[PDB]
Amino acid sequence: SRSYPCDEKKQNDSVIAECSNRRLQEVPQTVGKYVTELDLSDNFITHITNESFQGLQNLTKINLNHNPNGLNITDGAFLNLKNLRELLLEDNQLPQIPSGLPESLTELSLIQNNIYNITKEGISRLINLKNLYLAWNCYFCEKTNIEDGVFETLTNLELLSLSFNSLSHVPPKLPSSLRKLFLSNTQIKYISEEDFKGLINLTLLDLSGNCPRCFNAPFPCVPCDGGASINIDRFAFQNLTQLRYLNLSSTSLRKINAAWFKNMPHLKVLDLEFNYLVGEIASGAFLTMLPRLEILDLSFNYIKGSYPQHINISRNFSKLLSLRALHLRGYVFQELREDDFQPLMQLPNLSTINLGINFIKQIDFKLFQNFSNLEIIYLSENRISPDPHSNFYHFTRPLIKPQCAAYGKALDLSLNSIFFIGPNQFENLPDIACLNLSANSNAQVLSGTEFSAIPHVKYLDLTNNRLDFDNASALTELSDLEVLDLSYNSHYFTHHLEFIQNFTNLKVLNLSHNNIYTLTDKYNLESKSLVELVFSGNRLDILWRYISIFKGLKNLTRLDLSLNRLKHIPNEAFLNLPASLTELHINDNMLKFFNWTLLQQFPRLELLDLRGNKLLFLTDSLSDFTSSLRTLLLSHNRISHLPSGFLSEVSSLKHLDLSSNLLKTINKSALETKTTTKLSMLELHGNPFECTCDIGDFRRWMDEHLNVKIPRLVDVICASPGDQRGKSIVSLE
Amino acid sequence: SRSYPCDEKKQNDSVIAECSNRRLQEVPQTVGKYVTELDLSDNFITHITNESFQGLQNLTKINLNHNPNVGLNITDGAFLNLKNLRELLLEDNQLPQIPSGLPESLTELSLIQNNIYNITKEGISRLINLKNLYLAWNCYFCEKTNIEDGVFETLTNLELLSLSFNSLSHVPPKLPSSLRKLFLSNTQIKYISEEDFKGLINLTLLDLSGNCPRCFNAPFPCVPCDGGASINIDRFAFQNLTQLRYLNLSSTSLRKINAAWFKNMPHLKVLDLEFNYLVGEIASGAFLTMLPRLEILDLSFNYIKGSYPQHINISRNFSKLLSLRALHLRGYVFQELREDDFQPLMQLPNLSTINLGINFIKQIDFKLFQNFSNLEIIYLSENRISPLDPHSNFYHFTRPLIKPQCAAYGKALDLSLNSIFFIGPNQFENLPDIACLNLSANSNAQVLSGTEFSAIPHVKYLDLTNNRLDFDNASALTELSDLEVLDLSYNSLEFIQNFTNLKVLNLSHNNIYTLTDKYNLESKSLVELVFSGNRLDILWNDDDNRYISIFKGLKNLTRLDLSLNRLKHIPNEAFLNLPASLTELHINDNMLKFFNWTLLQQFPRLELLDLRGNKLLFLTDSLSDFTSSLRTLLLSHNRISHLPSGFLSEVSSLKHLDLSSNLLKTINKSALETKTTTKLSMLELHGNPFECTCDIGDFRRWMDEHLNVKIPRLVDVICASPGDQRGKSIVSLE
Ligand SMILES: *[C@@H]1O[C@H](CO)[C@@H](O[C@@H]2O[C@H](CO)[C@@H](O[C@@H]3O[C@H](CO[C@H]4O[C@H](CO)[C@@H](O)[C@H](O)[C@@H]4O)[C@@H](O)[C@H](O[C@H]4O[C@H](CO)[C@@H](O)[C@H](O)[C@@H]4O)[C@@H]3O)[C@H](O)[C@H]2NC(C)=O)[C@H](O)[C@H]1NC(C)=O
Ligand SMILES: *[C@@H]1O[C@H](CO)[C@@H](O[C@@H]2O[C@H](CO)[C@@H](O[C@@H]3O[C@H](CO[C@H]4O[C@H](CO)[C@@H](O)[C@H](O)[C@@H]4O)[C@@H](O)[C@H](O[C@H]4O[C@H](CO)[C@@H](O)[C@H](O)[C@@H]4O)[C@@H]3O)[C@H](O)[C@H]2NC(C)=O)[C@H](O)[C@H]1NC(C)=O
Ligand SMILES: *[C@@H]1O[C@H](CO)[C@@H](O[C@@H]2O[C@H](CO)[C@@H](O[C@@H]3O[C@H](CO[C@H]4O[C@H](CO)[C@@H](O)[C@H](O)[C@@H]4O)[C@@H](O)[C@H](O[C@H]4O[C@H](CO)[C@@H](O)[C@H](O)[C@@H]4O)[C@@H]3O)[C@H](O)[C@H]2NC(C)=O)[C@H](O)[C@H]1NC(C)=O
Ligand SMILES: *[C@@H]1O[C@H](CO)[C@@H](O[C@@H]2O[C@H](CO)[C@@H](O[C@@H]3O[C@H](CO[C@H]4O[C@H](CO)[C@@H](O)[C@H](O)[C@@H]4O)[C@@H](O)[C@H](O[C@H]4O[C@H](CO)[C@@H](O)[C@H](O)[C@@H]4O)[C@@H]3O)[C@H](O)[C@H]2NC(C)=O)[C@H](O)[C@H]1NC(C)=O
Ligand SMILES: *[C@@H]1O[C@H](CO)[C@@H](O[C@@H]2O[C@H](CO)[C@@H](O[C@@H]3O[C@H](CO)[C@@H](O)[C@H](O)[C@@H]3O)[C@H](O)[C@H]2NC(C)=O)[C@H](O)[C@H]1NC(C)=O
Ligand SMILES: *[C@@H]1O[C@H](CO)[C@@H](O[C@@H]2O[C@H](CO)[C@@H](O[C@@H]3O[C@H](CO)[C@@H](O)[C@H](O)[C@@H]3O)[C@H](O)[C@H]2NC(C)=O)[C@H](O)[C@H]1NC(C)=O
Ligand SMILES: Cc1cc(N2CCc3c(c(C)nn3C[C@]34CC[C@](NC(=O)[C@@H]5COCCN5)(CC3)CC4)C2)c2cnn(C)c2n1
Ligand SMILES: Cc1cc(N2CCc3c(c(C)nn3C[C@]34CC[C@](NC(=O)[C@@H]5COCCN5)(CC3)CC4)C2)c2cnn(C)c2n1
Ligand SMILES: *[C@@H]1O[C@H](CO)[C@@H](O)[C@H](O)[C@H]1NC(C)=O
Ligand SMILES: *[C@@H]1O[C@H](CO)[C@@H](O)[C@H](O)[C@H]1NC(C)=O
Ligand SMILES: *[C@@H]1O[C@H](CO)[C@@H](O)[C@H](O)[C@H]1NC(C)=O
Ligand SMILES: *[C@@H]1O[C@H](CO)[C@@H](O)[C@H](O)[C@H]1NC(C)=O
Ligand SMILES: *[C@@H]1O[C@H](CO)[C@@H](O)[C@H](O)[C@H]1NC(C)=O
Ligand SMILES: *[C@@H]1O[C@H](CO)[C@@H](O)[C@H](O)[C@H]1NC(C)=O
Ligand SMILES: *[C@@H]1O[C@H](CO)[C@@H](O)[C@H](O)[C@H]1NC(C)=O
Ligand SMILES: *[C@@H]1O[C@H](CO)[C@@H](O)[C@H](O)[C@H]1NC(C)=O
Ligand SMILES: *[C@@H]1O[C@H](CO)[C@@H](O)[C@H](O)[C@H]1NC(C)=O
Ligand SMILES: *[C@@H]1O[C@H](CO)[C@@H](O)[C@H](O)[C@H]1NC(C)=O
Ligand SMILES: *[C@@H]1O[C@H](CO)[C@@H](O)[C@H](O)[C@H]1NC(C)=O
Ligand SMILES: *[C@@H]1O[C@H](CO)[C@@H](O)[C@H](O)[C@H]1NC(C)=O
Repeated sequence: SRSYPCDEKKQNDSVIAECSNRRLQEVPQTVGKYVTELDLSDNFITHITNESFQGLQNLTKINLNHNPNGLNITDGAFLNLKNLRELLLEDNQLPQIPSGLPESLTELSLIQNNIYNITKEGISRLINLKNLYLAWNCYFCEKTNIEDGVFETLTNLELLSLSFNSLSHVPPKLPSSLRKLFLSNTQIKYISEEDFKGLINLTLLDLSGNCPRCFNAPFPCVPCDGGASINIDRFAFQNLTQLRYLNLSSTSLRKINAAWFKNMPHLKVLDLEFNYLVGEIASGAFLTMLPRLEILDLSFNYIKGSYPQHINISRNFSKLLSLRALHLRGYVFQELREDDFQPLMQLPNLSTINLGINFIKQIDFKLFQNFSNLEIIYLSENRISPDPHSNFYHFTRPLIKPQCAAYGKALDLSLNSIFFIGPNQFENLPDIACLNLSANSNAQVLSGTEFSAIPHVKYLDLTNNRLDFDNASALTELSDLEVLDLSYNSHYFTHHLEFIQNFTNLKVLNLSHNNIYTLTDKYNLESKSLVELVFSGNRLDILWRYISIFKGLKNLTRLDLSLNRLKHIPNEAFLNLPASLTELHINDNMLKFFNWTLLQQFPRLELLDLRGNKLLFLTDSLSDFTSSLRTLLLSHNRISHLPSGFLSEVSSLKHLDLSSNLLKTINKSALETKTTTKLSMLELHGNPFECTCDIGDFRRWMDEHLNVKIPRLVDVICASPGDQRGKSIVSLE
Repeated sequence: SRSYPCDEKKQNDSVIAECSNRRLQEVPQTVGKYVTELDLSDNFITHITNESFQGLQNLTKINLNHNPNVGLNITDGAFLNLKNLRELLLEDNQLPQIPSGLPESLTELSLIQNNIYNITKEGISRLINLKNLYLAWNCYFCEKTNIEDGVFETLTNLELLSLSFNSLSHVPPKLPSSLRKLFLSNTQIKYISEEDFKGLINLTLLDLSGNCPRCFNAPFPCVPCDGGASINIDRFAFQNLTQLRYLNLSSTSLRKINAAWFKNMPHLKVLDLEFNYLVGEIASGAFLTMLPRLEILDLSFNYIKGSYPQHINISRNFSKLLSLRALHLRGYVFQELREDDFQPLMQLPNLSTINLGINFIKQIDFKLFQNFSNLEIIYLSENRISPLDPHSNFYHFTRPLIKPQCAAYGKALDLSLNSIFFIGPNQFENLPDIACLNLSANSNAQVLSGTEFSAIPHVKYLDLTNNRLDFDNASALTELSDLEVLDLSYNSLEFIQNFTNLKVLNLSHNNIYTLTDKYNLESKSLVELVFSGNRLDILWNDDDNRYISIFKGLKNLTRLDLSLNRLKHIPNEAFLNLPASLTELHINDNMLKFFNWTLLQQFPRLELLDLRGNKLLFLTDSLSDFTSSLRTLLLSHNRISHLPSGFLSEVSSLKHLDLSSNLLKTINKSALETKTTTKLSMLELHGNPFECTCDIGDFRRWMDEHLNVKIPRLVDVICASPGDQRGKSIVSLE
C-alpha cells in the first residue's frame, strides 16, 4: 500500500497527493481515488483529456503549473469533476482559455500563458468564480481582447487580476462584488470617473507600472510619452469608500490630488514609490487626508542630479496619526538634522523608519530619542562615517532579522562607511537592543569601550568586517550580549578568542568563515552559557595544543564543524567535545573514517550530521554506542554496504538518511530487525541500486513496513540492468 | 637532434637551456655540452654530485631553485669541477648548511629561504670573487644566526650582502668596505650604533626595515618591540655613509626622526618611512630641511589609531625638498584636502607624482592641483569623494599607480574606488588638462548625456570599468572629442560613431543580449573591439535576424574579441558580415561545435584565428584554398581527433599551429606528407591522448626530418596507451 508516484498525506482530515517535480509524461492513473487535492506541477505532461482525472471525483483542487517543464487541453476535460473548486493552469503555453471548464470552479489561475482573448464562451459560464488570475498573458502582443460584459455575469468575483497585459483601458462592466482589482503594468494612461464607479466593496486597487519610472525592474519598462504620469480623474475614486490598499508605484506622478482621498477614510496602505514626488513630500495637501494610514511608502522618488543637504518633510506629516511604518528609501540627501523629522516625533504608532539607500553622510542620532515609540531604525546603505505572485515595488521581507528585532529597539547601520568605531559613534542613541554593523569594512581593534554608549545590546551583527579581537576585553562592555555574529571576519585570522568567557548570558556565537587556523596563548574556547557555536569555514584540520579546543563550552548543545577540510578527526579530539551536545554537524568535510564507538560519551546526542563526506564503513553494533540518536544524516558519501543489525537495535532512530551513496542492495541480514523500531523515515534516492532478483528481499521489507516512509520514490532508480535502468526500484517483478 | 628534456635557445650568441617545471627526478645528462646557462628550477631533483654537471664545462649560470618542488642533498665539491661558474642559485632547497667546496669563480650566490643557521668561513671565506650574496629567509621565526667573526672580511669584492628575515639581533661586525648594498630587513636589530656602519664609505643602499615593526597585514610574522619601542639608531650611526642614496626605514615604529642622521648624507635619493608613527614629524619635522637631493619620499601608513583629523598637517619645511619627484602619503587618514594644506609642495619643480590613496578623504578642493608646477600623476584611489615573493619590495607599491597606456597620454587623475555614485555638474571643475581619467569601481549609475566631462574635454583614455553607467543617449561621452581608449568592462550603442579618434573600445562583461532601435555598431576609426562576456548567442538567431551585421560598420577594425559569448553556432551570414580588415580574431572559450573554414576566404588580412576552449571536431581538407595569410592558428582544448591530409602542408603562411589538449591519438603518414615547403616554426601537441604503438613511428620520423618545426613542452606530450608507455614522452620510444 505504498503510494506511487505521489506522496499521499492526510492534511486536516483530507488526503492530499503531492506529485510535483517527478518527470511524469502524463497524469498517473495510480493516484488514490480518495484524494481531495492533487499537485502535478513541474512535470512533462503534454495532454489533458476527459479520461485524465477519472475516478477522482472528490478532487477539489488541481495544480498543473509549468507543464511541460505547450499543454493540450481538450474541451470539457475537467467537466466530469463536480467538486472541483480550485484549478491552477499557470505557465502552460495555453493559446486560449480552456473551453468547457466545470461550473463549480471558484479559483482559476491562468497566469503567464498565451491567452489574448477573454471571451464569454470560457468565462461567463463560471458563475461561482471568486478569484480570477489572468496575469502575464498579452505581455510584450498587440492588446488583449476583453469581450464587452465578460465579467458582468460573474456576480461572485472578489478578485480580478489582469496585471502585465496590454490593456490600454480599464475593462468596463465589472461586478460590484469585486474586493481586489489588480491592473499593474497594463498600459493604462487614463483613469476616468466611470472606470471604477460601481465598485463600492473594493478594498484593494493596484494601478502600478502605468507610465513607469524605470529603475532596475525585472520586466520591460517603457515610459509614457514626454514624461507623462498616470492621468487619474479628480472623482475617479469618489465611490471606493472601503479602499484599504492603494498601489500607485511607478506611475511618474509629480502631483497628488488630495480629492482622491476625500471619500477614502479607511486607506491603510499607500504605495507612492518610483515617482517624482519630492515636492509633494515637502508640501503635499494629501497628507491631511490620511488619518487611518498605517503604511506609507515614498521610496525612490529622487530628482536626478539633485543631492540636497537636507530632506524636506512637510509639516502635514503630523496629520498621519495612524502611521506605523514610513519608507523613505532612495530620496538621496546628505544630512539628517534633528529639526528635519519634527513632523514625525509626536506620532504614537510610528515604529518603523526606513531610510535605506539614501547616501546620507551625517545623521544627528540624538533625534531618534525624541520619537514616541521607535522599534526599527533602518539606515543600511548610507555614507555614515566614524516571481509573478510577489510584490514587485515594495520590500516584503523584514528590514531586520526577527531574531534580532525581538530583543528590543533595532538600529541597522550595515553597508555604511564606518571603517572604525569612533568614540562618539553611538552617543545620544536610545536603548538599542539589536545592532547591525555588517559590511562596513571595519578594521577596529576592539578594546572594550566602543559600545559603552549602547551597553544593552543583546544581538550584535558584526558580519563582513576585518575586526581585531586579540584583546580579552573586546565587546565585554555589552554584559547582556546573547547573540554575537562574527561571520566573514577572516582578515584578522596573535590570534585570540579569550573575550568569549567574560559573557554571562552569551548563548549563540557564530565564527563562520573566519579561517581560524591558529590561536595564540590560550588555545581553548571557554564559556558557561554558550548553547550554540558555529565554527564552519574555519581550519580545524590545521588545529587538529588544540585537542580540547571546545571542552570549555560546558553548556553547548549545538555545534557546527562543517567546511573545515577535515580528513580525519583524532579520537581524543572527538572525546573532548562537550558531553552536553544534542546536535552535531560535521557535514561538507573530507572524512574517510568515523569512529562510531566514541558516540558512547555523548548520551544526549539526537542529531549527527555527516553529509558530504567520503565515509565507507558503518559499525555493526550502533545500539551499544548510542541510545538517543534520533536523526542520522549520511547523504553524499561513499557507503556501499549496510551492516547486519544497523536498521534494528537503535530504537531511538526515527530518521536515517542514506541518499546519494553507493548502495547496490540491502540484503536479508541487514534488514532482519529482531526488535521493533520507531524509524518513521528512510531516504534512499540517488543510490546505484542493482535491480536484479537480489533487491526482492528489500522490496518485501518495504511492503511489511509501511510506517517507514521512503520519500522521493521516483528518484530511487535502478542502475542495472539495461531493461531496468532509469526505472524506480518499487516498479519491478 | 631535438633537445630533450630542456628547450635549448641561443640568446645573444650564448645557448641557454630552459629545463624548469618538468618533473625531473635528477639532473639530465642529455643537455648539450655547449650551453652556458642552465635552469633546472621547480623539479624533483634530490641529489647533486660532482658527476651531475660533467662535460658542461662552459656553464656560467646554474639555477636549482625549489628542488624538490613542495631536501636537496649536495655533496662536498659537487660544483668544484665548473671553472667558468659565476652565478649559482640555490633558493628554497631545505639546505641545512652552506655547501662545502663551492667553486672559487662564483660572483653571485643565492641561498634564500633555506635552513642555514651558520655563516661559516669554511664555505664563505674561500669565495673571494663574490659580488652578490643573498642569504635571506634562513633563520626566520635556531635561536639566532651564528655569523663567524670576520666571515665577510675576506670577501673584499662584495657589493651586495642580504641577510634579511634572519634572527640576527646585532649588525655583523667586520663587513668589507666594498659594500654598496646592505639588506637587514626583519632581522630583530633593536639597536644601531656608531660602530655598526663605520667603515662602509661606498654604501649606496641601507635596508633597516621591519626592525621593531608596526604590524599591518604583512604576509610574514610581525612581533613588535617591547613596550611599543622603535629602532634605536645612534646620532652618529650614519656619519660615514656619505654616498647613501637609498634608505629603507619602513615598519620601524619610529616616532621621532633625528635630523643629524642626514647631515653627512647629501646624496639621499630615496627615503622610505612607511608604517611608522610619524604624523607629528610630517607636521614639523626638522629632517625635511636636510634632504635637498631627495627624489622619492614615502610617508605612507603613518596614521594614529582613532585619529581622523579634518585636514592633513604638512610642515612648511616640505618646500625644502627641492628635488622631490614623487610623494607617497597613503594611509595618513584625514577628512579634507584644502588648497592651503598643500601650499609647501606647489613651488617644487620636479614634483610629478602625488599619491594620496587609502586616506578616507571625504572632500578635496580640486582647484589646488592647478597651482602645481608639473603634476603628471594624481592618485586618489580608495577615498570617499562624493558627487560634485622574497625578491620584491614588501613595504612599497612598485607597480605603476596608473597603467602606462593611460599615463602616456598626459596628466592622469585616478578617482577609482571612491563614493561617486553619480557625476555631479561640478565634479571636474577647476581641474588641470586631464588626458587620462580613472573612474573605476565607483558604483556609478549616471545616465550619460554628453555634458558630464565638459570641464576636462581632452581626456584621451577613459577608464569607467566596474560601474553601472547608462549609455542609451547617443550623446554619451561625445563631449570628449579626442577620446582614443574607452574602457567599459563590467558595466552589466549609437554614441560610438560620433568619435573621430576612438581606437580601442572594451565592452567586456556587459551582458549585452539586446540592442534597441539601432542594431549595428558603427565607427570609422575603431581598431580594436573587446566584446567578451556578452550574449552574442541571443543576438545571433534564425528569428531575430536584426543583428546579422552587428560589427560590419567597424570598417577600420583589425582586432576583435568574441570570447565567452556562449556561442554554440555562428550563422554563415553573420561570420561573412565581420570586418574584412580583421587581422586578429578571437572566438575562444565558447561552445562551437562546427566552424566553416570556407568563410575565411573573405578575410585576406586575417593573421591570427583563436578558436581555443571550444568543442570543434572537424577540420577542412584544403585550408590553403581559403587562407593565404593566417600565420597563427590556436585550437587548444577542443575535441579534434583527426588531422586531415594536407593540413600541415599547403598553408605556407602558417608559422604557429596549436593543437594541444585535443583528442589526437596519432598523426598518420598522409596527414604529414607535406608536398610543398613550410615556414611552420612551432607546433604545440601536449595533452593529447597519443596511442604510442608502432603507428606513432611515422610522426616520430617527421620530427627528426623537420627540426625547424619546434615542438614545445616535450615532457608533456605523453603516451596514453599502452600500460608500459603510459606517462612517458612520445619522443622517448623504440
Ligand atoms: C501593489 O501593492 C499591493 C499591496 O498594497 C500588492 O498586493 C499584494 O500582492 C502580493 C503578491 O501578489 C500578495 O501576496 C500573496 O498573497 C496570497 C494570499 O494571501 C492571503 O492568504 C494567505 C494564506 O494563504 C494569508 O497568510 C494572507 O495573510 C492573505 O490573507 C498568498 O497566498 C501569497 O503567498 C505565497 O506566495 C508568496 C510569494 O511567492 C510566498 O512568499 C508565500 O510563502 C506563499 O507561497 C502572497 O503572500 C498580497 O496579498 C497582496 N496584498 C493584498 C492586501 O492583497 C501588489 O502586489 C503591489 N503590486 C506590485 C506590482 O508590486
Ligand atoms: C550565524 O549563526 C547563527 C546561528 O546558527 C545563524 O542564525 C540562525 O539562523 C537560522 C537559519 O539559518 C535560524 O533558524 C530559523 O529560525 C526560523 C524562525 O524561528 C522561529 O520560528 C520557529 C518555528 O518555525 C520557532 O520554533 C522558533 O522558536 C522561532 O520562533 C525558523 O522558521 C526556521 O525554520 C525552518 O528551517 C529549519 C532549518 O534551518 C527547519 O528545520 C524548519 O523546519 C523550518 O523549515 C529556522 O529554524 C536561527 O533562528 C538563527 N539564530 C539566531 C540566534 O539568530 C546566523 O544566520 C549565522 N549567520 C550567518 C551570516 O550565516
Ligand atoms: C627597502 O627599500 C629598498 C629600496 O631602497 C628595496 O630595495 C629594492 O628591493 C627590490 C627587491 O629585492 C629590488 O628589486 C629587484 O632588483 C633586481 C636587480 O635590479 C637590477 O638589475 C635589473 C636587470 O636585471 C635592472 O633592470 C634594475 O634596474 C637593476 O639595475 C632585479 O633583478 C629584480 O627583478 C626581478 O624580480 C622582480 C620581482 O620578482 C620582477 O618583477 C622582475 O621582473 C624580475 O624578475 C628586482 O627588480 C630593488 O633593486 C631594490 N632597490 C635597489 C635600489 O637596490 C627593499 O626591497 C625594501 N625592503 C623591503 C623589505 O621592502
Ligand atoms: C579592455 O580591453 C583593452 C584592450 O584589449 C585592454 O587593454 C590592453 O590590455 C593588454 C593586456 O591585456 C595590453 O597589452 C600588453 O601591453 C604591454 C605594454 O605594451 C608596450 O610594450 C610592448 C612590448 O612589450 C609594445 O609592443 C607595445 O607597443 C607597448 O609599447 C605589453 O608588454 C604586453 O605584452 C605581454 O603580453 C602579451 C600578451 O598579452 C604577449 O604577447 C607579449 O609577448 C608580452 O608577454 C601586452 O601586449 C594592451 O596594451 C592594453 N591596451 C590598451 C589600449 O590599454 C584592457 O585591459 C581591458 N580592460 C579590462 C578591465 O579587462
Ligand atoms: C545585517 O545587515 C546585512 C546587510 O543588509 C544583512 O545581510 C543580508 O541579509 C539578507 C537576508 O539574509 C540577504 O538576502 C538574501 O541573500 C541571498 C544570497 O545572496 C539571496 O539569494 C536572496 O535573494 C536575498 O537577497 C542579503 O544578501 C544579506 N546581505 C549581505 C551583504 O550579507 C543581515 O541579514 C542583517 N542582519 C540582521 C541581524 O538583521
Ligand atoms: C583604474 O583603477 C582600477 C582600480 O584600482 C584599476 O584596476 C586594478 O588594476 C590592477 C592592475 O591591473 C589590479 O591588480 C591585480 O589584480 C589581480 C587580480 O585580482 C591580482 O591577482 C594582482 O595581484 C593585482 O592585485 C586590480 O585588481 C584592479 N582592480 C580592479 C577593482 O579592477 C585599473 O587598472 C585602473 N586603470 C588605469 C587605466 O590605470
Ligand atoms: C540624485 C541622483 C541619484 C542617482 N542614483 C542612481 C543610483 C541609485 C540611486 C538609488 C536611490 N539607488 N541607486 C542604485 C544603487 C544603490 C546602491 C548601489 N551600491 C551598492 O550597493 C554598493 C554596496 O557596497 C558598497 C558600495 N556600494 C548599487 C545600486 C549604488 C547605486 C540614486 C543618480 C544616477 N544618475 N544621476 C544623475 C543620479 N542622481
Ligand atoms: C584613524 C584610524 C584608522 C584605521 N584604519 C584601519 C583600516 C585601514 C586603515 C588604512 C590606512 N588602511 N586600512 C585597511 C583597509 C583599506 C581599504 C579597506 N576597504 C576596501 O578596500 C573596500 C573596497 O571598496 C569598497 C569598500 N571598501 C580594506 C582594508 C578598508 C580598510 C585605517 C583604524 C582601525 N582601527 N582604528 C581605531 C582606526 N583608526
Ligand atoms: C468521496 O468521499 C466520500 C466521503 O466523504 C465517500 O463516501 C465517496 O465514496 C468518495 N468518492 C470517491 C469517488 O472516492
Ligand atoms: C496605536 O497603535 C495601537 C495598536 O498597537 C492602536 O490601538 C492605536 O489606536 C494607535 N493609535 C492611533 C492614534 O492610531
Ligand atoms: C522633541 O520635539 C519637539 C517638537 O515635536 C521639540 O519641541 C522638543 O524640544 C524636542 N525635544 C528635544 C529634547 O529636543
Ligand atoms: C585592551 O583593553 C583594555 C581594556 O580597555 C585596555 O586597558 C588595554 O590598553 C587594551 N590593550 C591595548 C593594547 O590597547
Ligand atoms: C545553559 O543554557 C540554558 C539555555 O540557554 C540557560 O537557561 C542556562 O542558564 C545556561 N546555563 C548556565 C549555567 O548559564
Ligand atoms: C575508536 O576510539 C577508541 C578510543 O580512542 C579507540 O580505542 C578505537 O580503536 C577506535 N576505533 C576505531 C574503529 O578506530
Ligand atoms: C666552450 O666554448 C668554446 C667556444 O667559446 C669551445 O671552444 C669549447 O670547446 C667549449 N667547451 C665545451 C666543454 O663545450
Ligand atoms: C627637475 O628635473 C630635471 C630632470 O627632469 C632636473 O634636471 C632638474 O635639476 C630638477 N630640478 C631640481 C631643482 O632638482
Ligand atoms: C598658488 O600658491 C601660492 C603659494 O605657493 C599662492 O600664494 C597663490 O595664491 C596660489 N595661486 C592660486 C591661483 O591660488
Ligand atoms: C540626451 O542628450 C542630449 C544632449 O545633451 C539632451 O539634449 C537630451 O535631453 C538627453 N536625453 C535625455 C532623456 O536626458
Ligand atoms: C584606422 O586606424 C589607424 C590606426 O589607429 C589610423 O591611423 C587611421 O587613421 C584609421 N582610419 C581612419 C579612416 O580613421
Ligand atoms: C560555409 O558557408 C557557405 C556560405 O554561407 C555555405 O554555402 C557552405 O555550405 C558552408 N559550409 C559548411 C561546411 O557548412
